[PDB]
Amino acid sequence: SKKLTRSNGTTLEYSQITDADNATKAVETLKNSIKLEGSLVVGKTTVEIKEGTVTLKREIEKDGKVKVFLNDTAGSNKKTGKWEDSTSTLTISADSKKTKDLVFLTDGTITVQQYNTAGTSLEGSASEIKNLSELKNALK
Repeated sequence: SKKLTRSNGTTLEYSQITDADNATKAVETLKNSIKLEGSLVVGKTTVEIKEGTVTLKREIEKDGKVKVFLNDTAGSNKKTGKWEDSTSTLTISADSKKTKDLVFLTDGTITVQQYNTAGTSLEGSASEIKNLSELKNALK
């Protein structure tokens, strides 16, 4: 096994390794005990959490550092994501309207902030996601 503890205290753990460009098990633990699970294949680490038909995918190292993807297998009211590297922000949309931003802070926490009804501008304040259950709710 191989365990990496980041400066900010968050960790990445690889297990059941085969050649160390590929590992069958990979666990990332961010602040507030938000854990995502996945694997390492072809030197890229993919970690994820599922909620219903939605999958939040977090990919690490790909000549681009970190990429966050959203995948939704539902037909109607499908969520899609747009990742902004320079701001570490995942914008989630339901059909043609933006609905919220998820910001992954350098300190390892995650905030959520909603868009207005038109899906064009942010409103209110950003609030910290306190655990996995709250992250999953933001995917509903």
